[PDB]
Amino acid sequence: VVGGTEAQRNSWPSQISLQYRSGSSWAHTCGGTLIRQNWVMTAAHCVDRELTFRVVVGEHNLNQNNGTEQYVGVQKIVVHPYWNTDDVAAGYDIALLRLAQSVTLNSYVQLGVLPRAGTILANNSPCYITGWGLTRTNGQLAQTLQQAYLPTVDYAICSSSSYWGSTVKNSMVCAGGDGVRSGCQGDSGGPLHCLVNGQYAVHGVTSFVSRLGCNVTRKPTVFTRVSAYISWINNVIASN
Ligand SMILES: *[C@](=O)([C]([N]C(=O)[C]N1C(=O)C([N])=[C]N=C1C1=[C][C]=[C]S1)[C]([C])[C])C(F)(F)C(=O)[N][C][C]N1[C][C]O[C][C]1
Ligand code: NA
Repeated sequence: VVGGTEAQRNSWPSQISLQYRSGSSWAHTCGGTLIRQNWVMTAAHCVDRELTFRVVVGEHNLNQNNGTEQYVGVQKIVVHPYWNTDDVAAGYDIALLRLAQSVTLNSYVQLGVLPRAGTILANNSPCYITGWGLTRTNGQLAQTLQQAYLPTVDYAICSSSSYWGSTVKNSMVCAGGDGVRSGCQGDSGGPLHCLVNGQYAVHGVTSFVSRLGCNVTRKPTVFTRVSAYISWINNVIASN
């Protein structure tokens, strides 16, 4: 997250760290959202590689014992049928991961709340992106969970020439675009928490940024619109 501030320990308890094994250690590669005690929602492009993955919940500092983490293995990955590896711009960048075991909920570990199907947010709605990704374009990963205020940019403005044009579809939500704050490498798959009727609900799964850099004026961070996939999600959990 570029332009972020450190998040308090118990602010976004549905956030997870998706790690794969590298050598003898595991390395953070993407974020995610706990939606069931044994189901995580992330970006399809995070789990494309044939790697061994693990989910860490209750995580705050990546390289230090917080005394609140639970480490669970991933036993089933279900990527969206229409996802196309060579195609973040086509969409369907969503994947559900079945955990090997149910995690225990407490104040650092809670389920993120999902929006009703078809729910579209008004322009400039108040949202926060969270994650441990690069803090600067070409920089390094954050050690502690960072958060950044990222108001939405509706489809009309976002698909306009000066913004993303045709690269963005209606099954995606844009947030940010100020040149100061944004998602960045390592935040992929995490939540975009938006406040609707006094409650924060996860409206986007972090997908992509500009090839020029993370914080680019008029190139808001782009997320997969969770409300476009509510039936697919329930259909997967119901049959797995
Ligand atoms: C996300 O964190 C990342 N998303 C992408 O990079 C997706 N993407 C783009 O943003 C652009 N501009 C073009 N293509 C793509 C891709 C297509 C297929 C795979 S990526 C964020 C910018 C939201 C990530 F992709 F998952 C990623 O970068 N994760 C790796 C993080 N590493 C961890 C180790 O240290 C370096 C960063
Ligand atoms: Na930790």
